Amino acid sequence: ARRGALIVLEGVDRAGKSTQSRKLVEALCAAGHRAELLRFPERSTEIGKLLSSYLQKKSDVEDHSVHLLFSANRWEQVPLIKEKLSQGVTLVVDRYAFSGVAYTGAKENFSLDWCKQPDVGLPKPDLVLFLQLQLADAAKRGAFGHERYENGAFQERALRCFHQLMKDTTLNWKMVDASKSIEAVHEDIRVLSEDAIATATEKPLKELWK
Amino acid sequence: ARRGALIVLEGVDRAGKSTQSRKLVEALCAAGHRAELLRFPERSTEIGKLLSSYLQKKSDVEDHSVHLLFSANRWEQVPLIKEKLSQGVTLVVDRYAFSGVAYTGAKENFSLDWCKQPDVGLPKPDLVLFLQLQLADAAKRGAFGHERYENGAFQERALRCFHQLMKDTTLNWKMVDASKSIEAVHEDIRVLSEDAIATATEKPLKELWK
Ligand SMILES: Nc1ncnc2c1ncn2[C@@H]1O[C@H](COP(=O)(O)OP(=O)(O)O)[C@@H](O)[C@H]1O
Ligand SMILES: Nc1ncnc2c1ncn2[C@@H]1O[C@H](COP(=O)(O)OP(=O)(O)O)[C@@H](O)[C@H]1O
Ligand SMILES: Cc1cn([C@H]2C[C@H](N=[N+]=[N-])[C@@H](COP(=O)(O)O)O2)c(=O)[nH]c1=O
Ligand SMILES: Cc1cn([C@H]2C[C@H](N=[N+]=[N-])[C@@H](COP(=O)(O)O)O2)c(=O)[nH]c1=O
Ligand SMILES: [Mg+2]
Ligand SMILES: [Mg+2]
Ligand SMILES: [Mg+2]
Repeated sequence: ARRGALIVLEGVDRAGKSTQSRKLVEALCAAGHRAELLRFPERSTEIGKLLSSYLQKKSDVEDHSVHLLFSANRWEQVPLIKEKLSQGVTLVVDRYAFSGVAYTGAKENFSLDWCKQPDVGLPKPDLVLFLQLQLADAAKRGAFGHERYENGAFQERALRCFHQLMKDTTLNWKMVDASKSIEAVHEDIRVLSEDAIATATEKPLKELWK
Repeated sequence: ARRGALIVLEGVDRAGKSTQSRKLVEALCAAGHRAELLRFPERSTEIGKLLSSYLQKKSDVEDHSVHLLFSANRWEQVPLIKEKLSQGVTLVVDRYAFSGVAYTGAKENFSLDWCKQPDVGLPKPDLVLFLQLQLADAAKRGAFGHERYENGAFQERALRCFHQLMKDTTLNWKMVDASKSIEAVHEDIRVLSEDAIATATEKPLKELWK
């Protein structure tokens, strides 16, 4: 069975990741592919509720612990992800390990190396779209929500970390100009996605950061 | 303020860790030290209940996720541990990161390196007592409980991992002959502990595996 592609959407807050993830799954299915949507954090599981509570500022969680929970929340969906991809379903994922390193990496005294480790070995994405746009334009998209990390200084430090993670060519990173219109951004991501789906069927699923 | 020592007790199942941890805290306090007992997993927290449920076989948890939860369960007590040690309290801990690597490391395809990473940076123990005894003698101590990992093959593979972790001299490992009587083993551990308490007051608390 021809495997599906693992596609990840990354980017700062308000970059359009959730809107484009949804629209990408709808377009791929309308085009005859079997595609499904996933997101991280996956807030429906027991670890997911601890995470959701933390982000809603309803609870405080020690920073290394919260980093590890974000990773475990990915490992708990790995058996499903592998199962689906091997069945031929392409998965479109709104945030993944990159967000996990970039957001904890924005906290002082958290090295990029330490942050990466828990995620070493996850399914390696076939494509990582980075939805680029000036944090200034992003701010034009209404106001900041009330969740943890939803402020300018934190976003700025996470973008810097994302810039470090892009210097790793082992991954198929693709920059997307997220400043355009929802439909324009969508057309770009769809075209990149169709190309990746075609090629993923040729090489086995690899492991991240290893 | 003269800091307290961080003492860890490690060893296989039924080696006497809980009995000796308790008795060690009682003896140190009777001898005029301020000492308190801790254990891992710490089953009282939200992560702790997920862990307890897993070990009671009431739930199944994906292996990398469960490994990370075991680590987070340590990081969530780090602010307390540091606070207490700096106040002059010696902490006696029944299991720590070593058990975290040795038990996950007993599962196929989990490298010692990957297992260590989440715990990199924890408070470094001043003393790590390893309660040594033949798995055969341990089995004489009644029967195996009904928790996960409580079987011969798994214990055997964890002991091998513990043997690897002892090859790291960066840590103050001390072997204890756990085959003796409860009081005899106790006298050995107490004497080693008093010596470590005296010296911890001279050097700052270090970080584990880094
Ligand atoms: N290309 C775009 N242009 C203008 N507004 C956009 C665009 N993409 C998304 N939006 C709006 O910006 C807000 C954030 O979009 P969303 O997809 O939720 O971003 P993310 O998931 O990156 O936080 C939403 O109100 C959305 O409608
Ligand atoms: N030195 C010893 N000799 C004989 N029995 C012992 C000794 N130490 C502990 N025991 C008994 O063995 C069992 C396991 O001891 P415990 O301290 O709970 O071990 P652990 O916490 O390593 O599993 C308990 O019933 C305990 O009373
Ligand atoms: C997947 C993931 C998300 N995050 C963050 C990014 C987001 N905060 N901001 N900005 C937050 C919520 O994600 P969404 O914006 O996709 O709902 O979780 C982490 O901190 N670690 C992780 O592993
Ligand atoms: C602290 C710790 C314990 N463990 C295990 C060792 C034990 N199973 N066995 N044998 C189990 C319960 O610990 P106690 O035996 O101390 O109750 O948790 C891990 O698997 N990872 C960890 O990080
Ligand atoms: Mg979103
Ligand atoms: Mg015990
Ligand atoms: Mg390394």
